[PDB]
This record gives sequence, structure tokens and C-alpha cells, in this order.
Amino acid sequence: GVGSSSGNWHCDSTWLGDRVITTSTRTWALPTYNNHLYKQISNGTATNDNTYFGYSTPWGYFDFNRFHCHFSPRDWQRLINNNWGFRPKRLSFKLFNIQVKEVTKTIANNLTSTIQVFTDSEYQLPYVLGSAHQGCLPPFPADVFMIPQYGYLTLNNGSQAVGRSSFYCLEYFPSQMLRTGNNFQFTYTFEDVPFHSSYAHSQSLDRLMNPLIDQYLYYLSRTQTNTQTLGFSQGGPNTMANQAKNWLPGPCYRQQRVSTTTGQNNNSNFAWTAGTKYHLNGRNSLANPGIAMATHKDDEERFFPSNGILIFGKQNAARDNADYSDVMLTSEEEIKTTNPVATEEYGIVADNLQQQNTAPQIGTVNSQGALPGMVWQNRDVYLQGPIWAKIPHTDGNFHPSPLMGGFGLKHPPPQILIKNTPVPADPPTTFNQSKLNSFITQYSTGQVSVEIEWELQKENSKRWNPEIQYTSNYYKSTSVDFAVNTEGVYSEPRPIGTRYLTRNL
Amino acid sequence: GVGSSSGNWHCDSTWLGDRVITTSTRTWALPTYNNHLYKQISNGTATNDNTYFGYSTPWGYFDFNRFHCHFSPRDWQRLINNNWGFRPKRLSFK
Amino acid sequence: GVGSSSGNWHCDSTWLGDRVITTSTRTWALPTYNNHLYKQISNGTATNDNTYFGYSTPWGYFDFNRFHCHFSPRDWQRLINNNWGFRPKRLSFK
Amino acid sequence: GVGSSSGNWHCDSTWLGDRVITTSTRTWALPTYNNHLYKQISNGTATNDNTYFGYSTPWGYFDFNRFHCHFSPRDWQRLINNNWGFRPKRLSFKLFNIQVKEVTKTIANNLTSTIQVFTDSEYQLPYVLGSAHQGCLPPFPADVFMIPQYGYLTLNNGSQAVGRSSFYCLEYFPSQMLRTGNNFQFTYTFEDVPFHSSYAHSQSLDRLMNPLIDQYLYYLSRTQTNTQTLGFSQGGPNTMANQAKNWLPGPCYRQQRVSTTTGQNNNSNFAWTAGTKYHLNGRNSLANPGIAMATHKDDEERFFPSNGILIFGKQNAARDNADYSDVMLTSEEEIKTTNPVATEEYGIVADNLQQQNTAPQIGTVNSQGALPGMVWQNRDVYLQGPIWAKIPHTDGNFHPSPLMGGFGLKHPPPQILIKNTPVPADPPTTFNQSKLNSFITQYSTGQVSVEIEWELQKENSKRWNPEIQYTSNYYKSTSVDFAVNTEGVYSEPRPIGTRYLTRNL
Repeated sequence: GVGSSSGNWHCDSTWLGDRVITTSTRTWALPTYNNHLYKQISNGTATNDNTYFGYSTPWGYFDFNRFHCHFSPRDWQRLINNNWGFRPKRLSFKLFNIQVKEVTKTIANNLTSTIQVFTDSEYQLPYVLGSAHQGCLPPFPADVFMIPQYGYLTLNNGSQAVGRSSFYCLEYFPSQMLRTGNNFQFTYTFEDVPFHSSYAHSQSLDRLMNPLIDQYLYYLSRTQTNTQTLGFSQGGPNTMANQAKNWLPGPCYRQQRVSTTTGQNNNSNFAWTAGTKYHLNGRNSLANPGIAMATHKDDEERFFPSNGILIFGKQNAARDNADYSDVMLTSEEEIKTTNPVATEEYGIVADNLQQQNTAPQIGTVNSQGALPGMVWQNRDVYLQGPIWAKIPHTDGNFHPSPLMGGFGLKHPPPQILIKNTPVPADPPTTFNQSKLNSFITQYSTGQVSVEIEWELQKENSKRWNPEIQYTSNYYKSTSVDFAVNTEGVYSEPRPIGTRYLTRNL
Repeated sequence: GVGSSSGNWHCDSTWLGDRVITTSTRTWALPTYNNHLYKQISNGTATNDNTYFGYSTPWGYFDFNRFHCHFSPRDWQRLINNNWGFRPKRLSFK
Repeated sequence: GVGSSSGNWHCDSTWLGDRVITTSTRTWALPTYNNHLYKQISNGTATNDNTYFGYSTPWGYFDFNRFHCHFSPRDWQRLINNNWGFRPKRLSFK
Repeated sequence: GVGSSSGNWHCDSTWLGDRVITTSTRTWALPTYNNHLYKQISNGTATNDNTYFGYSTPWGYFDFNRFHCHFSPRDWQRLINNNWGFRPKRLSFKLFNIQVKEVTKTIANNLTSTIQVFTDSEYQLPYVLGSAHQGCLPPFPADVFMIPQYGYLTLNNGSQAVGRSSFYCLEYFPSQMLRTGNNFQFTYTFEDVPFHSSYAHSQSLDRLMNPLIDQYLYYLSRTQTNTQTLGFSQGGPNTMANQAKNWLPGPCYRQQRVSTTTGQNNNSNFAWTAGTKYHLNGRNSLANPGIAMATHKDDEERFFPSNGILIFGKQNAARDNADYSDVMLTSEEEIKTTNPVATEEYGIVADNLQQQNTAPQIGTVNSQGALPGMVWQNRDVYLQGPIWAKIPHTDGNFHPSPLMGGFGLKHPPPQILIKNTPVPADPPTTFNQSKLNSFITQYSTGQVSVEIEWELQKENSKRWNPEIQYTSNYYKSTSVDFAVNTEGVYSEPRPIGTRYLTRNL
């Protein structure tokens, strides 16, 4: 009905046992995108690394692939201070209280206009969620947000398409059409995904041994008396670097080190030239943030990999060339215990065969793929960070955990595509075969509810001393952190990670 | 009802055994034709080969008598690359 | 029996739903290999990269580990133009 | 078993009511064709009219698509002198007493060798039966015949193939393999086909009226008194050509007239240049024998259409340039009553609009397609002639009766393909990937039985005077017609048609 609400506001979080159910409602506004048209979009030689061919669609899409879309900062604190892990279990999504409005400036209700909503439940469309794009549900529930426009990329050769390039018409899908009295809803069940490691290791991989007992294994301790010899010693509490060990640190893809103290950096523009990159079809792309490696070693917080960390912008940070004070650098220092430092070499290997005439030579391993016995931690998730990514449908993957963090899903939450149904203006009174291009200017607004049930891994720890916990600062300040200022602007002052509790290795 | 949709968007093609079911939805616009009038229309001697007598009506009509109204180019490729023949069986219109 | 066939020629491909059953028959000829002997075979330093030690046996073996042993080119076209994937399920050998 | 017969000799004809069951057994010999190879065969510019692209296969095939394969001359006489029509109903086919022989010259039994037999029951192979080819079962049961080699043609552009050209491997079919103790058999049911008209009409199409009564309809009898006028007369017994009539003679595709008295023919080589032809894809082919038309009119037996009749060769007639005395011309004069004469025009049509200043002009119709009210007879079948043809699988056909006579079948008796299974000679003792080309020289022989049940249309005639019947000549002769001569050669002295009884129109 026109005069009856099609749904209620549901913003809440219920903690019950090993589950937390976050539900969040937001008010959205969907404009008409592309003037109801599908437009081919391209970029040519811009450098070759940035070329693309794709399509802009008249469809919007709903994104809730950030943790702050579901967790309030206090709820995030509850989660990270008390749980060793968490994972999504199921979600329910609702569209309701839809209002389609005609603008001629006067804005009027168009009671008979529709919106079209469908979920790509078969994953037949290019999945553009999981690319850390803007347009997600705002962290602050009172915030009204604009629905982002759906577009996708296909195969390109410069600015040109190839024969394998795919064009998708989203109208070629079954869509529910909704008038102002209608509502849309669907439920989704997450696949069995591993718990995110919401903990930092309280032991280092090279310090898993008893510090009081010698090893019964020997290591080559000396090769020279001086003349050649072979001296063997037992690894013990003092020669702990020489001890036989069962495991290796995780893989390494070395990144350039950048200091937040700019005077310590090289006086050159090396963000791209020295950037750590991968090469794909003659195109260079940053390995950003790349594989999960420790941001820095001990007492080197000022250092970060050049493109090896998630960088969030503070409120009102510039899109381009934001200063360091306008951005929020994350740090994966919690995984120092298992993952190699992002800006350091993995290790040292022999580069030759030493003889009595040739001294042994060593090679510095700046990139190390998977080795047996290697263990590693994934990148941390953040309150502002992504939740899930679609695992690409390929023959093979290795540890398909998304590199910007979160849960890798073969069948992620489906894309929810929404569009204002075009309403033609008055057509001519004589028939014209040409497609109509005169449309009533129109936009829709409504409420969107997303409810996610998360399973929790409770910490079962015998640690005696108190743990590190995320806490708000006790000292006075002009404004409350994670609140609005005097102008009503909600801001997130820092990126809240997830690893505060500790586990043994 | 004014505020309730009377139907959903159904564009799809389902291939099942020896059948393919194409469904296509379009948005149409119908003007007022002829100012609601029936008009006699004619053409005289124009050559005699092109003469006609008929009527223009205030009515529109729905035409879906082209294959691309129902088959996407990919669906057409699926049909023509794999089948020796095809024929329509039934239609539903909304 | 000497005068009775022990099997029929079965070259065919049946496409049924999500399965394709390829059957192929060939005429083979098996000689006597190695004069019924097992022979040690070797290769020495030829470079070291190509050295080997092994045995030649008087046995033959049946190989059908190529796709064209089972798919005609037209069947291969049917498979690759219409399917996102395929995998063997079972085989029978005669 | 090696020492047990796999079937008996069954040559017989049983007449029972409205059915006749012909069964015929023959001894066949199948060589190895093509040295077990499939060979591409072509012919280029030979004229363009004779170009082809195709394949020769190592397979033989069984043909029994001639009436004398099933009917003895006496049985044919029984059929044609007493029945208004007949049609095949079902057939059973048998291969048995197979002997595969090795030739090294000494010929020995190869008891373990096989032949491969299969029927193209799905009509997936090019159907080469119904092209009036040699290699059918011999008319004389004592005659041992060689199995013809199977080959087919596909699309050609000169001697070249096109992308649409089809290659068929007959080994790609399931075949029954038969050793000397095995037999092969299958049954086939003919589709509902019209009875062949085993009768000639005793009335002419233009003489269906009562010769004693005038018509009540008038015809324009005079246009001139002299001055213009309009005089109308009633068609009657004397103005029988002017009478209103309900039907038209069958369609016409005029053929050139040739006299068996060669002195009456033009002194030129016009068999091809004046031949009646159709044009297909830039290729000219004789319309041979073309549509069923009367061979000649009354008292013109010496005349025949140049390529409009079936011509059978007498025994030992030359393949090329056989004299008229060595061939047997058929005659379709029985269909004069309904079909136009093959060498005459269909009729006369107006070519202009007559006025007081322009005299009326007439056009001679030398080719007339189907008109409403047209009736016609098909070509007669002959004891030596074909029985059936496969109706080509097309969107449209008009009166799909085969032009050389017989029954048009959408699903004719399937091709029966037979091949000696290749038996390799001794392979080398070291492996060679190349296909084996050294084979034991081999041929097979056996017996083939084909049983066809024919349905008969009994004549139900009130004709008072005796009918025309096919009869042997009473007068003495050196040899019996349709018998062997002193050398054991069976000969068919004349083509026996089928139309001896009469029906009214």
C-alpha cells in the first residue's frame, strides 16, 4: 500500500553465546545512472598499465562489504577484545519503504513508478564487490548514502575490446519490480569459511623451544680451527638461532621500505618506480597490499611497505595526494611472530659451491614462494576494512584468502543490483521506431536492512597477566572518538584492527 | 493497487532438453494516436502500383514477430550452432 | 569358438544430458617383442642428462591416453563449444 | 560354428490373398576395397557440370533396389497381369554362411577373420541407393555377384571441398563383426506409401464426358460474323475439344524428340546440347528421365524424349556408345491419357491483349508447373527398374515420387554396409607409430537373403472385353525369353513394364 510502511528500522547487535547478530538499516538514494543507458567505457594509451575496456550500466548496486556497515565501534571492541576469531554465518537483506520521486525545481512522488532489484545469485555477472570500492553502507546509521553505479570490466587490448570480451545486459536478468508499497528481501548463507585470526601470537616462530634444555641434535658450529675442520655443537639456550626447527616463516614478496619521517626517505618519486608489482599480460600492477607480511620489525613503527599495507583516509581526506596526516596507516606488526617483515628479505641461501679455492657465497632471498613447513598469518581485518572477496573461479589457487584481508568465498554474498525503471516522457503522436531518449527525471529513495549472523571463537586462554585490549583514551578531548563533531560529521579517527588477544603458536 | 507492482521483470532464456524458453520484458510507451479518431487514409494516382484505401486507428499494437525480440545473440548462437531445427510451441504475454 | 566373433565394432559417441559416452574400436597388431626376452637397457656418458638404466620387456601395452582416441573432431567441437568443463567418469576396455 | 551352416537358401514367392512375399537368396563376394583406406576422390575442370568431391570408402554395400532382385519374370507377370497396384510392406535381410578367404596363387580359409556389417538405420550416411547404380542382387538366383564399393559425394567447388563438405568414417558406426559361424539379420518396415499405379487408364482426360448429351455451359464459338460479333455455342458430342472440363493434364517439362529411325533425326550431335536440363549451382544436369510424361503420342512409337525415358541395356551391352540394338527403350505411352507427351508442348496461352488493331497472339507452353485441377500419373516401374528412392530431407517437396520410378520413402530400407576387417601382415619387431599398410590379402563370400512382403491392390473391374496382358511370344525361338542361353548367360530380352490392366479415370 501507498500509505503503509513496508518495513521497520532495524539497527541492532545481539550477542548470544557464540553468535553475534548485527543488523543495520540505512536510508539510500538511487539516482538514474547513465540516463538509463549502457555505455562502453575505455581507456587507452594513460599508460598501458591503466588501460581498460568495460561497460557502464544504468544499474546501482548495494554494497555492505565493510565491517563498519555492521559493527558499531563499541561492538567491534566487544568482538576484538573477547574473541579469538569470528566468521560470517548467514545474512538477510531487505529493501523497503521505497519512494520513487519525480523532479521537474519541484520534487513530487511518482506513486506508480517502479525500481528493479535482483540478486546475481548464480554469480553470472562480473563480481565488482571485493575491490574495496566506495559506496558501501555508511558506518553511521543516521547517514544517508548514494547507491554506487554498477560497472564492470572485460578483456581489453589497450582501449579496444577483443573477441572474448563479454557484454552483459542486466535487464537480461529476472528482476523484481517494486512500487512504493513493495519490499524486497533475500537470505544468504555463508559457506564454511575459516575463522579470522582475531589474535596475535604471544610466541615467535623461532622461539618455540624450551629455553632451559639443549637439543640432542647437532649443528655445524665451526669449519675452521688455522686450518679446515668440522666442529659440531648442540643447539641450546644460548645458540638459539642455530637450533634445529620444524617450521619456516610464511612467504615473502619484498616491498620497498618507506619512513613516515620523510627526511629519512630517498629524495625521489619512487612510489611507482620502486613499487612492488606483479606483471600480467604486459601490464604492471602494484602488489597492493600484497601477501600478508609484518609491516615492520621491532622498534620500527615509522617504517611501512610502500604498497604493502591498507591505508584508510581520515574524514574529508583528499582523493588525490592526501598528506600523511590525512590518512590512517594500518600495521600488521602482530604477525611478526610468523610472517617475515614486508620490507626485509625472507632469508639467505647459498649461491655457489664452496671449495678450498672458492669462498662460499650467499644469496639474499627477496621473494620466497611456499615451502613445506611454512606457516603464516593472514592480513588483519579492520572495522573500516573489507569483509569478504569472491575467490576467482580458477583451476588453482593457493591459500585463497583475500589479500586486502577478510574471508575468501567461492560463493560470496550475491551482488544486489537496483535500478530506477525508466519512465518515458510523452512520446510523439506519430510512430517512431527509434528508441525513446526522453525520460521523466526520476530518483528513488528507501531503506536497506542487512542482518549478518557471525559465529565467534571464544578465547580459552590460561595466560596469567592481563591481555592487551582496545580501549578508548581516558584523557579529555575536544570530541568523542567515533562520534559526530559539532557539524554532524561522523568520523573514524583510527583504523581499529582485530588482533588484541594472544595465543601461543 | 496504485502502490503495488503488477508484475516483475522477466528477461531470461532457459535451455532444458529439447526445449528453450525465451522470456523477454521491455518497457513500452503508448501515445494517443490519431487524437482518438479513426481516419480514412488513401493514396491515389503516386503510381497505380502504390494506391491504397484503408483506415488509421487510434489503437496501438504489440509486435514481437522478430527473433531478436526473444533470443539474445548468444542465445541465437546456442540455437543455431547446436540444433538442426526449431519451432515455437507456446507463448505467454503479459 | 574359432568361428564365432568375440565382440562387435563399437565406435560411437552418445550425448545424453550432462554425460557424453565415447566408445572407440581399433584394430591392433601385436608383434613378438624382444624375442620374448627381458633385456637390460642403458645409456651412459651421451651426456649425463640423458643417462638411464632400465628394462625392455617382451610385453606390449595398450595406450588410449590421447583425447582423439575417443573424440572425433566433430565430437571435440561439440564438447568445447558448449561446455565449461568436462572430466572422465568411468571406462570400459575390451 | 565353423562346420555348421548359419542359414538356408530361401528363394521363393508366396502369393496369399492381397500379399505376395518374395524372398531371394544370392551368393556374394566381397573384396577388400581401397586397400582398407578412405580415399578422397575428386574431379575438376572434365566440364564444370561433371565436377565432384567425395570419398571412396573401403566398405561394400548391399543393394536390392531393383524389382528383378525379388520378382522372377513369371512372378512379375503374375503381379502385373492381375493387380491394379502394389507396394512394399516390410523386408527382412539376412547375411549368412560367411566365408573369409586368404589369398597368397593359393586361396585358403581364414577361419578367425571377420567381416563388419551394419545398417545405417538412422540414415546418418549419404544415401547412395536410389541412384540406379549397378551392383544390385542379380536377377538370376544362380548368379554370384560382386558387392559394390561404397562411396559418397559431398559439397564441391570444382575439384575442391568447401567448409561445409562432410567426411564420414564408416568405422565410426557400431558394426556387427562376423566370423564364419556368425550370421547377420535385420527387419525393416516400409512406411505407408501409395500403391504404384499398375494400370493404364482406359479413358482420356479430355474424353471424360458423355458423348450423347450437350453441355449446358456455353463457350465463345465465334468472334466474327465480316464484322466483330460474339457467338456462343454449347459444347456437345461434335465440339468435344471446346467443352468445359474440370481437369488439366499433368505438368510438362518439354524434351527434345529423337527418332529411332536415325534418318529422321537432325544430322548433328545434340544429345547434350539439345538435352533437357536443370541448372543447379552453376552446374547443368540432364532432367533425366525427368517428370513422368508420355513417351510419344498415338502412332509415334519410333519417337522418344532424348533424356526422358529409362533406357536399359541388353545383356553384354557396351558401357559407352552402345548401339540402339543393344539397349532397351522403355515407353510411358500408357500415361498419354493424363500426362502430356514428353516431346510436345503443354498447351497454348495468350501472349498479348487483342484489340481491334492488334491481332491476338499465342504463346506455346513448353514448361508448365503445377496448376490447380491438374492430374497426372507417375512413371511406370519395371522389372529391371528401381524400387524405391530416399526422399531428400528438405523443407519442401512436390509429389515426392522418384523420377526414375518407384516408391519415394522418407525412411527407405537402410543402407547395409559390409567390409572385410583388415588383418595385418606380420608387423615389425620394433615399434613403429605409423599406421600399418601391410595387410593379408583377403576377401569374403557368403549368402544374402532379402525377403520383401508386398501388398497388392486387386483389380475390381467391370470391363467386358478382355484386357491387355503381358504374355510370352507363342512362336518358336532359338532360346527361351528370360532364360539362360547355351553359355549359361541369363538375359532379360525386354523391359517389362507394369501397366497392362485398365481403369477408368
